[PDB]
Amino acid sequence: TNTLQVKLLSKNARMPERNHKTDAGYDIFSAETVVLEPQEKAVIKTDVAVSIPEGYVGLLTSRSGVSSKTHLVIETGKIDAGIHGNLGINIKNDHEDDKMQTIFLRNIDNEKIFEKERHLYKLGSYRIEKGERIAQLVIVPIWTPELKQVEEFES
Amino acid sequence: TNTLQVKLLSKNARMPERNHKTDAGYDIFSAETVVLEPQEKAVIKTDVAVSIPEGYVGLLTSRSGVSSKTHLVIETGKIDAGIHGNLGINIKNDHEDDKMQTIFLRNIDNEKIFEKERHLYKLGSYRIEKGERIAQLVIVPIWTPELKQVEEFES
Amino acid sequence: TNTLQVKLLSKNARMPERNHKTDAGYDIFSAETVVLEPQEKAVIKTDVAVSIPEGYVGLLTSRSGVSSKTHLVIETGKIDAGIHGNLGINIKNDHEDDKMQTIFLRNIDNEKIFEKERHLYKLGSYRIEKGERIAQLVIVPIWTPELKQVEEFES
Ligand code: NI
Ligand code: NI
Ligand code: NI
Ligand code: NI
Repeated sequence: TNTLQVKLLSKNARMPERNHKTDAGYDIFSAETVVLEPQEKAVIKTDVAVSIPEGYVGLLTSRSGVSSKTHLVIETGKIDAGIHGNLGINIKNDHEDDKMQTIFLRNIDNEKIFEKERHLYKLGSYRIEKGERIAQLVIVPIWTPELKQVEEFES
Repeated sequence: TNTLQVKLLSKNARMPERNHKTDAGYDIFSAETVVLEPQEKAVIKTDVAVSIPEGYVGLLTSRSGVSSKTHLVIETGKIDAGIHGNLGINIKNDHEDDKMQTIFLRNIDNEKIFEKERHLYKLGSYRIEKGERIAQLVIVPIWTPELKQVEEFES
Repeated sequence: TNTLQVKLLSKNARMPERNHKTDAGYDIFSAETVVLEPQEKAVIKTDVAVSIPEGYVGLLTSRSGVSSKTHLVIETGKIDAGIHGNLGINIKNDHEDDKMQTIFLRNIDNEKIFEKERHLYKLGSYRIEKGERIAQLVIVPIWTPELKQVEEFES
């Protein structure tokens, strides 16, 4: 009634946390380092499993800060009571492929990351780190009626 | 209380179905064949009508499989109690227009469809078939308070 | 119980309104004129503040008409009980940058706006006006359980 079952699949997974008694969602962390070049799609593994009860739906959705600063687009996933296992972040680096090159990757804050080893990246590329806040989980009550076909509507 | 009114506008419409007693959503099928080239927007007709009651909101949203595999982006529609009639899938083929050509279209599983008649398509194009699972419907309770203007907030 | 606290930060802000007793959402208006060229991201200020209670989450999401007609993509924001202040519309002009030019901007209805003063714009650019319906607010009950780590799931 007042508890949610959470399972960690690997050592690299972090426990989802509710920062404040007013923060409606739960912070979801990445369990792998992914380099996403322009227009690239990926399903980023969190290595976290949830057992949501019946009559409820989970919303694995993007953070307001990351989505506004970066070209990283997270398609909101619907977490049912039936689907157990590794939760994937449905993501796409929506930055355009302009065929231009740069020597800097960008973090989830759109800031240039200065690495010691010099490499050539395609412009607009992003990098996501381990245990990094990229998405959040939102559980909302869901209404299930048994639908019947009608020729016309009434009240 | 435990029933939803569903209307089929044409012979090409399919009845929305809840596969399992745990599947929180209802599978929504396409009622037309649409070829979407890169960057193209469309409102795909389902020929299905719903009569959602007051205090509830419908969410016509993308499937996890289709949205992760293909460049097809479905903007989640909000189905009110007032709007009756043909439900449209707000979609966009988000694949970039690179001016390149191919002889293969791609299905909702991103697989190459091998057609007998040879044709030239623009690279990144998709095709959606009749009675094909592209989206799903999610009904959630909605809270309506009568808002009042205040100069400062209190409790 | 049946009231929502709404605050207007400036003279350019408009009060969110529920048109009909069946319209599940509240119309959100822009408080500034923004010209968005292809691929450009912005946080459009509404100058409106809300005090959503605990156990509820706000959904600042796009309108069905605007999102289907224009290349303007609004990333749905989650409005918590803790975050008070100016609500920002997380937007991106998803139109491709084809390096082509036109002398017409486009409104939220994708129509060409004919201005007296002749100017050169980049093709696919949009303009948003003051007190213009671009987004809507949807408040949904949110379930908060205290999560506990388990090795395996049970019932
Ligand atoms: Ni959503
Ligand atoms: Ni795009
Ligand atoms: Ni949504
Ligand atoms: Ni949403």
